[PDB]
Formats: sequence, C-alpha cells, structure tokens
Amino acid sequence: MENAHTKTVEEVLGHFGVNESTGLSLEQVKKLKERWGSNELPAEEGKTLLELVIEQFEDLLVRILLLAACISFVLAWFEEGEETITAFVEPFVILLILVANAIVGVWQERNAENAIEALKEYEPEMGKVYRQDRKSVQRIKAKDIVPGDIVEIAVGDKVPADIRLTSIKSTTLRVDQSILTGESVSVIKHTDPVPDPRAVNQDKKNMLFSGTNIAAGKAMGVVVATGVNTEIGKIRDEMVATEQERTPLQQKLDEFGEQLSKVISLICIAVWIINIGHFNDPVHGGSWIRGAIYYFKIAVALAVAAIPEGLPAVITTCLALGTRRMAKKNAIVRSLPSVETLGCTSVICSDKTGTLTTNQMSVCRMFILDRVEGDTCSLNEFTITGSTYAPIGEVHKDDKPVNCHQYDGLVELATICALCNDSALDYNEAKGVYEKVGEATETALTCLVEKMNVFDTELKGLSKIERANACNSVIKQLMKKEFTLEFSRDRKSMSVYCTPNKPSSMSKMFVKGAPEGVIDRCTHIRVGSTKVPMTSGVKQKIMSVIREWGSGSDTLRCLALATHDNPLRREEMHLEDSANFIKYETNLTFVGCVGMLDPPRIEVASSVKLCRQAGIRVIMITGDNKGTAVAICRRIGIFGQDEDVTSKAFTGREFDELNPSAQRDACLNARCFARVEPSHKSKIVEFLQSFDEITAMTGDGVNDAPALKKAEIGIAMGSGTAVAKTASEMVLADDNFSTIVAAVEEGRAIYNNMKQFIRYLISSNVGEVVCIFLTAALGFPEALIPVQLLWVNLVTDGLPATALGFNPPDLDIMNKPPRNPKEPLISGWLFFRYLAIGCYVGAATVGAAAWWFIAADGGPRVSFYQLSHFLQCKEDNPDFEGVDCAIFESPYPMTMALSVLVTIEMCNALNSLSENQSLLRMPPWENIWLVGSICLSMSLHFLILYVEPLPLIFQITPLNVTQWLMVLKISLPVILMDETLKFVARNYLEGISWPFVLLIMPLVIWVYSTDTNFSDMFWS
Ligand SMILES: Nc1ncnc2c1ncn2[C@@H]1O[C@H](COP(=O)(O)OP(=O)(O)CP(=O)(O)O)[C@@H](O)[C@H]1O
Ligand SMILES: [Ca+2]
Ligand SMILES: [Ca+2]
Ligand SMILES: [Mg+2]
Repeated sequence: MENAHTKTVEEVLGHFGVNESTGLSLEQVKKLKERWGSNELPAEEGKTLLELVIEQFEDLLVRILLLAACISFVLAWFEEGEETITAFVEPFVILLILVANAIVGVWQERNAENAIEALKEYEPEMGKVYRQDRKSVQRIKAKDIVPGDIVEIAVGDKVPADIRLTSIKSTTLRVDQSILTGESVSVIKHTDPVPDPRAVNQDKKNMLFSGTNIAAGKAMGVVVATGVNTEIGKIRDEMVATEQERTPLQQKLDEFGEQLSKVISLICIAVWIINIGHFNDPVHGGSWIRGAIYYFKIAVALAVAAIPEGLPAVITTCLALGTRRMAKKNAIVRSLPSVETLGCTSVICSDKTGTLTTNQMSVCRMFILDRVEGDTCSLNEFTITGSTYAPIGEVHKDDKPVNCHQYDGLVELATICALCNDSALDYNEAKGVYEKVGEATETALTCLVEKMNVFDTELKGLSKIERANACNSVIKQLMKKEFTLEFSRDRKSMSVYCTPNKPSSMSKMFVKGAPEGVIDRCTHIRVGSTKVPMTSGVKQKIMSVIREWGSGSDTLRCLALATHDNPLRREEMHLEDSANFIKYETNLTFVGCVGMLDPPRIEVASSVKLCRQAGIRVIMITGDNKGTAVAICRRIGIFGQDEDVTSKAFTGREFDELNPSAQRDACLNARCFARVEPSHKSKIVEFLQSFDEITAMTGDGVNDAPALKKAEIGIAMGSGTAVAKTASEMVLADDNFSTIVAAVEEGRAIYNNMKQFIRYLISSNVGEVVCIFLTAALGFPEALIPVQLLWVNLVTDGLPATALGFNPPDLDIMNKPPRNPKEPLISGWLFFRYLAIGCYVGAATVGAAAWWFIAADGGPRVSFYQLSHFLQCKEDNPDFEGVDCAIFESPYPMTMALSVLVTIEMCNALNSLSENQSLLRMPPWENIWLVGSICLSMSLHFLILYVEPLPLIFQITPLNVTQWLMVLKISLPVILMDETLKFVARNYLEGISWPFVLLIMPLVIWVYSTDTNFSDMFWS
C-alpha cells in the first residue's frame, strides 16, 4: 500500500482482502508476518559516545578550566618545542581531572540509559485486533501486528501502527500527534480519502500514525504499514531534544556556580594585586613583566584550584545513580534531573480510580425499583458473587439463588449494561485469565451481564473464549446500536441510541453515568414493566441507598442506569459538540443502579503513612462521588475512621463556591477532592503551586493528563492510559505505589550528596586560598608554586570529590519535613562551617610551612622575625648571620605545605559522608568509593614524592617518617574540628561503630608521642 490516504476504504480493504467485521485469518497473518516481519523498531543508540562526552564539557566551570589549560599551554611557549615533561606538565594535570570527571559522568549516564532501556521491555505493549480465530476483539502483542488486520484504537491508547481509518464508533475522534507533527493540539480525524498524493502528515486526516495517542473517541481501521515503514520509524533517527522545565534545584546550582565564578575571579585578581610590589625582584628574572607572568600564572592556577569543576560531573552522577536505583524498583524516569523533585515535594495529589485502587472492579451489588406507591416505595436489591473479571459468579436476591424469569427489570438492566458498553472481555490463554478490553467500569458491567444471563443462554459447550462475551452477544443481536453519545466528564454520562432489527419507530436510548447526575434528569421510574412518574421520596431513597453503598465496608463505586423511551431521530439531533449531548439525555426513566468494588492497593495504606512521616501531605483528586472518595480515604489512611471531614473533603462545586479565604484554607487543609473534572483537577494543582508548594501528581487516566503536566512531577501507572504516561515524568511499571516513597528518599539523598560535595569543596578550597593569603600577610616565602597548586587540585578536587556522589543515605532522611525551595542553597551555619574548616586548613598549611623553618630538627632554627623578613636576608645585614637566602627557597617547606594540604583535604573528605552524623556513627567504609579514591590520591602523592624523576618536576623533596608524623599531627585535628561542629549542629541546632574506634584510636595514640611548638609568634 503506497498511498493509503488517497484510496477509498473499500480499496484499502480489498488490497489485503480483509473484512472489518471478521478480520485477518491466521494463514494471512502468517504470510504477512513472513513478508513484513515484526512490528517493532530496532534498538538504536540513544546518545553517541562522542556526543555523551562532548555534553560533559558544556558547563561554565569546565569551560573556564579548558580556557585555563589553553592559557597554561600557550604561556609555556617560551621555547618552540624543546620540552615535553618539564614545561607542559601544568596543562596535562589540568586536563587529567577534566578527563576523569568526564569519564565518570559518561559511565554513570550510560549505565542509567542502559537500565532505562532494559526496563522499557518490562511489559510488552499490546494492541486490540479483530482476527478470524475469535469473533471478538482480542489483545495481541503490538509487535505481532502485520499490515492488513483490523485494529480498534479505543481512546486512551497509543496507536500501534500506521492505520488507515475505516469507521469511527464515537461521534468524533481527536488524536494527539505532537510526537510526529509537532502540533500541541488534538487533531480531528475522518474516514474520507484525501485527494493529495503528496500530502504532509498534517493533511492525512484519515490516517493514524504509530506512536501517537488518542485524545478522544473510539474508532477502528486497517493497518497499512508496520515496523520501519511507519512514519515514526522513518524519522526515528531525526528528532529534536526538549528540556522539560529546568528543575528548581538546577537553577539554584547554576546561579551558585556563577556567583562562585565571580567570587573566584575577584579572589584571583586580589592575589595578583597584593603581589604588585615584588615584581622587580631578581628572583623572577629581574624584570617587571617577568614577575607579572609568574603571578598571573599563580592567579590562574589558584582559579583552577579553587573552582569546583567537578560540580556538573557529580550532579550528573548523582542523577544517574538515582535513575538506576529507581529503575531497579521498576520506575522509568524520563529525564535525569526529575529524580530530585520528589525529594522536595510537599504535596502529593493522587487520582483515586486506577492509581490508589487496583482498578480491578467487579459489580458486587445492584438494585431495581420493586414498587412505588406515591409517598412509599420498595426496592429490589441483589448481590453478585465474584471479584474478578471471570463470568462465573452468581446473583443472589436475599442470599438465595435468583430464579430464571422472576424480575423483569433485570432484563432491562442487563440490556443497558450490555448495549451502553464500549469495553469487552478477553481470555488470555497464556495466563488463563479474563482481562478488560477498554475501561474497568464497562468491563465490570460486561462481566455482570455475563453473570446474570437474563435470557438463559446455554453455556455448556462454550470454550473459555466463547464464554467471555456470550450473553453480551445474545443481547446485542436483539437491537441495532445506531450511534453512541460518548462519555464526557462534564456531563458524567454516556448514551447509546438503539433501534430494532426489523424496521417496525421503536427506538430507545440507553444512558449510564454518575448516580446523582443521571437521577436529576430522570423524570420516570421503571417498576417491572410499568413506567410511573418519578417522585421525591423515591429520589431520596435511591440516593440514600447509593450513599449507604459508597460509605459502607465495601466502599462501592456506583453508577446509575436510565432509558430514554421517546428520543429524537438522528436527523433532528445536533451532535457537533459534546455540550449538546446532555440536551438529549433528558426526561429519562430510571431503571436501576450498580455498585462495583475496586479495592485499594495494599502498598498504599503503608506508603501514605510514610509520606505523612516525611512531612508530605497526600490529597485525593477524583471524579467519583464524595461518599466513596471519603470512604477510600479512610481505608487507606488519609482520614481517621472517625475523623470529622467537614472542612477537609470538598467537591468541585463546593470548592468553586468558596471565598478566597476559605478557598486558600482548603488547599492547605483539605485532603480529598471529589467530583472534579480534569480542568478542576489541574486547577487544584495550580492553586497548590500558587501557595508556593512543590506538587507531585499521580494518575492513570486521561482526566489526569492535564494535571500531570501542571505538577512539578507527574507519576503515571504502568497499567494506565498511554496519554497519562506521555504527560508524566516517572512511570511506575509494576504499579507499586510504595515506589513513590523510595523516589522521595532518593531525591532527598541526591540533595544531601550535592550538599556534602559543596561542603567538602568549599571548605577545602577556601583553605587553599587562606594559605596563600596568610603567607602573603605574614610575609613568609610562597608555600606553593602554580604546578603544586594544580597538583593539589588534581589530587583533592578529583575522584575524592566525585566519590561523594556515592554516599549512603542518612538514617533520619525520611523523618524530616521537606526542604523549602525558597530557602537559600547555603545556610549561614553552613557558611560558618565552611569558613571554620578553611581557616584551620590554611593556618595548618602555613604552620607546616613555617614549622620547618623555625622548629625543625633537620631544617634551620630561624626565628619569626628573620622568617617574616626573609627578603632582607643579606650577608651585610647585621641581624642575618648563620643563615642565607638559599634556605628560604628550599623545597622542603613547599613539600611540607603541599603534603599537609593534600592530607588535610583527604581527612576533610572523610568529614563529608554526612552533614551531622559523626564518623563513629557513619564510618568511612560506608562509602567504599571514597576510601578507594582517598587511597588512590595518597598513592599518587607518594608516587610523585619518591619516584626518581618526579620531585624535580614538582620542585619537591622526599620526606622522611619524622616529617610525615608532623604532617599527620597537623592534618588530623580537622577531623575533630568538624566533629565538634557536627556535635554543635546536632544538639544545639536540631550506637557508635566500635570496630572503627578500636582501629583509629591506636593510630591517634601512636601519632601523638611528643610536642614541638614554634618560637615567638608575634603577628600570629
Ligand atoms: N464509561 C462511563 N460511562 C458512564 N459513566 C462513567 C463512565 N466512566 C465513569 N463514569 C462515571 O462518571 C463519573 C465521573 O467521571 P470520571 O471519569 O472522572 O470518573 P473516574 O472513573 O475517572 C474516577 P478517578 O478520577 O478517580 O479516576 C464517575 O463517577 C463514573 O460514575
Ligand atoms: Ca578545582
Ligand atoms: Ca581542592
Ligand atoms: Mg483514575
């Protein structure tokens, strides 16, 4: 089929030799699968490995380090290619950390993509077809569809293949094809040929394209192209990327990064400025421009050292780790930055039917009006056994088997429940169970019709497949369904126009819908076979029985059934818009009600209890009745079993007719919303966000799709509508509601890891800056040269910093209220902690650089005055004898300072496994990646210190054991300093590991054996 849209439906059906009624035979299916193959696209690469690594170098910090690497390379061109290891070692160590972070990030997001694409096949996508093996619609796999078979598309579903539309069962068909044509509006479809052979996909208004979703209406058509021949498979390699919302944590991190860049630039300009004086010294080469290049080099090396270039990499690794941890729990997260939103979510709105309930409905109770005598009235209540879709239940009047032809109202009730249905029952033989084809409510009605068997159809020799829609077919062979006024949620009703087979005008309309809405339009009553005028006492008792059902121990979901006995002809009805449909479902005749059970999921009542423990408020947004909604809320735990819900449960009409005072008190106090349309479902989320709250909407159906896009994160169920899965950002593949608590904990842990990374890097780099500024202030010789600054950068800001993204979650992470998004990223107490640790680190490195000069046994015994005035050290100066300038440029104090800096930052990295939990409670081996990274950094330091040609490159010397002892004596107290800060933060602001104490305590007692203090510290 080359041009399906330009051909009559008769021609497209005759090309394959198919009837829309029966469908494709089994031999035809075999031949067409031999000739066309499976209806599936090959698994192609999500992102190229070159694209994945290039997208790592897009941040501002990575780019400015690339610029600094290019500068250091160009600035090292005082010779035209004569050195390879003594000159170009600075750009190499600047690029090595960038390469390491890029490798880690690429590996993590590759693992996340692999996990996501492996979870994509958790459930095989299905499709409803008509084939000659059965006489009813059947669910096959979406890959088993060959070009030629009939497929009904059944609003809410994803189109499984390119389908030439044949007949539209509803009054209109709206399709959502934004994924293909780009238009963000529902397109109306017809079944007439378009004459243009080269028509674009926007003008193919008689075709359905694979991958698109049905927004409204039911239809069926013949498949014309499957697999790669589809319009979405021919452009599966060409797509346009769309970022979703730029999550509020991302904006915080971006503005923090740019503020940090400004602060670092200011600090570096200050470093270059405070050294303007000694540019003309002969140490630099006896020229002003010679000294300016050296201190500009120090400035750029301090920029590279102080900038947290590993921030984007650790962000992506945290996001990918969260995505993989969620995919292990059968949760498909679409975008990575959306794994964090549930960590700051304060309100979780949830659809009732299909999301909080198992969506396995079954009609448990029903009644018909027995007699009505003016003021008095008597019902006829029945109960039906069976809680699954298997049509093997029984009907009991008073716990006694109902006779064959006692009640005449049951015949009409079955006729209404059978003819006003768009669903069906399908017998899956692979699992040997009956499943729904369509909606759970209509399938429950179908199973009820099968259980009743009002015409006494013999069900002896019928197979498990023929018994699914036997009585339904028996009923449908009696009347001819002319058309269907489809179900609209503003009317909350659905009507079907029926006429007899032989043309003898005896047409009727069968209406089914919400109980109160249908009864408010009922002006008569069907007592047996008599139509009596509807009174007020009967209208009161029917609503009383419906309320008793909804509020009972079963918490039934009720519908009302009516018949319009004298409807208008088709030529007198105007079915252009749905708003007019309610104009024809008037003057009805009440027949009965059916109450169906839909049990809540067993993982809800617990997870709700956890959300309230984490400070999250769970709201129910449902279109069902208020009684049954409040009953389900009490069952799952939103309301107490005897709690007053006067001002905590509302309907759409009640919430609309409220003063802004009460209308703002509701959203902060109400926990249940019933009888709300999709528009109101989205309006509730809009209000909750207007009150500055992070809202998470969970849903399953089409009415949830407008709200799933309004919330900060939408959660769709795996067995839910495809429209709801498109409108959402996380899909629970196994429909496990307790996975939302796991996602909340994962987002909170992601935020905690980001904060610990920020803490470690800021508190270490501010110390790296304080060391330089303190050596410049006291007048001491420069402790570090640019290559040593770049070395401490590569050692400390590298893998030990990215390994904080693998931190374990705190134990009290889900016992705290959610984080306020208006709060600053860094608190004031946190800034105090950063500055305290950094001041200690800087003072420690400056003291280790000054310990070797003043109070070292191997080094000299110079005094503080002679050290701070080392520029005046001359053999002519009377207060300088016994020492010379050759000892003030010694590489021993530079080595001491560098090793103390590396060791104190490796020790501070251990203070960053938790914000307030001590090392005795969370030992370092809880994060084995951090221990490994610290070991590797110390190994690299010891490598450059002792391997033969390395120390001359970094201008250092091998240190003995007596100096490493001082390095550890100075480096360790940062651990107890942060322990003191954590102790202050735990008690005054908001089970220890014995294997850890008995392991580090002997080390503490062995390091401290003597005491060596400096001499006559005047300035500091
Ligand atoms: N196919 C259908 N035909 C007629 N009435 C229907 C119907 N499906 C649902 N209804 C009725 O319309 C009322 C409101 O419509 P709505 O579609 O919002 O219910 P719902 O099943 O989606 C509950 P929830 O929003 O929690 O998922 C329901 O209470 C139901 O009684
Ligand atoms: Ca750095
Ligand atoms: Ca550092
Ligand atoms: Mg629902």
